[PDB]
Amino acid sequence: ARTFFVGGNFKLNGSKQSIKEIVERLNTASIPENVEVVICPPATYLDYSVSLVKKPQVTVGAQNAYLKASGAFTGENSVDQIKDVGAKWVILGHSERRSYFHEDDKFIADKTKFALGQGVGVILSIGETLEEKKAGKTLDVVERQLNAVLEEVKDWTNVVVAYEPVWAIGTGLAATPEDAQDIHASIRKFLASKLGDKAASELRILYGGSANGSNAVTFKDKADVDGFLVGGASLKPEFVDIINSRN
Amino acid sequence: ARTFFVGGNFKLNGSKQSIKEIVERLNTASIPENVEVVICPPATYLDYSVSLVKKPQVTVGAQNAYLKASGAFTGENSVDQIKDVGAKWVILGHSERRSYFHEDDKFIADKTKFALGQGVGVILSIGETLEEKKAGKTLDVVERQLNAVLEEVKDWTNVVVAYEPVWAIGTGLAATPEDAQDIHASIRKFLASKLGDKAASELRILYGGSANGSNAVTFKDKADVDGFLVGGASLKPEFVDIINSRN
Ligand code: NA
Repeated sequence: ARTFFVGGNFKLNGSKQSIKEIVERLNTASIPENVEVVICPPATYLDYSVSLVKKPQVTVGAQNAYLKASGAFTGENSVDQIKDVGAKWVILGHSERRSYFHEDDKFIADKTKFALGQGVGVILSIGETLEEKKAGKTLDVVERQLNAVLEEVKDWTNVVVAYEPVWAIGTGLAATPEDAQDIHASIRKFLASKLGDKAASELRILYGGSANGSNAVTFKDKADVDGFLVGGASLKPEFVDIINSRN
Repeated sequence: ARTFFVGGNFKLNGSKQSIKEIVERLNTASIPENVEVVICPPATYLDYSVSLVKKPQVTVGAQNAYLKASGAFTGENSVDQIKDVGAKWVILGHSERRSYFHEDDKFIADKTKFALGQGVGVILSIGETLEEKKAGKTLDVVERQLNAVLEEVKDWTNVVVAYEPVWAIGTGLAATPEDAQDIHASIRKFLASKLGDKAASELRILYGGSANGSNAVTFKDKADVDGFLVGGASLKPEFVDIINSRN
């Protein structure tokens, strides 16, 4: 069975004190043995975050990295420096980077191949805009973004896909569980045609976009929804309730 | 007179072991009483670097930051998070960001205004390419880049300017101290016309080309060269010789 996966994207938020609060809560509150939790703080706090974790269910991820490990790339993060301080994952292709930071499908693909090759897992984000959805192109869009990665990446063992409707980000407007389920099923079937049935059956496809403590349990029986990429709620006590939503 | 300023841009290079050797070496080194040294490691190592610093003349800086302090900006660094960990500076407008990551002139200006308003110093990078130099565009380029910042910020008390002869990178040209002095003098004179004579006479203008332990001394008597923004030599023992180059 696909292990339930809950990622926490802090985005540009946090401090040493607030993150110490977040990690101590995870360390001391009841969470399942049967869960894979990955908290993704700002790069400034990756080292400190890893240093605080006291549950094996919880590891730390970066929110972005470059497609080279070293060199004259002032301002970038490196998967090697992520590993050096003990983190194990990176988010690649978040809509905020695709939209505001010029990261096209191929850049995301090249970064994904590179990260995986350096032994870092990838939380790969995909998702359609409200105009694209209204146009009926949700599947065409996520297939396109996935196709770019499929071009470069043959082995998805250490990839987790985060499907995030762009209009669902920061607006409080979550996809319905039925809709996310139908979409995840479609995505899984498309990936089966490329990666094969077994790989598609093992790949976690997460839902992201206004996921929170109240609505996480509404997704509990959606078979193709394997977890969440949590945004704002990952900074809050209810992140624990999301983690336990399939308890 | 203007205080000698030496910044060390690590770029995408470093590990916790490098950081320890580099900072402990600075801690016990004999350097001038009044030099101002800023080491700028990957964001991943900002926290750890500040924790190891004991030299009063040494502070820690980031290599880039966004133009807001918090929010839904996955993958970015924040000046408030830089401050939280005890760092004090940020490099903005490095040629590697202007080129590879499409950071436009106003983007740099908006970041500069924002960082200074948050109480973080700015190492403001400017510089023209080989193509621009060969077209006689050197001052048009730097004045454009500086004008964009001046549109947003006129109090440059907490700014140092780093001139990068991008035209000397890999091109088979070398920028000489004489070249540095001439361009710096022109830059200072332009900025006097915008900021006033007193501000311009206090502003540090750093040579941000290839400087090392061997050649840093050849800039020692150039009146308008007030220090360095050093690249690869930041990670090496000779970073100390650069700091001591005007003894
Ligand atoms: Na997210």
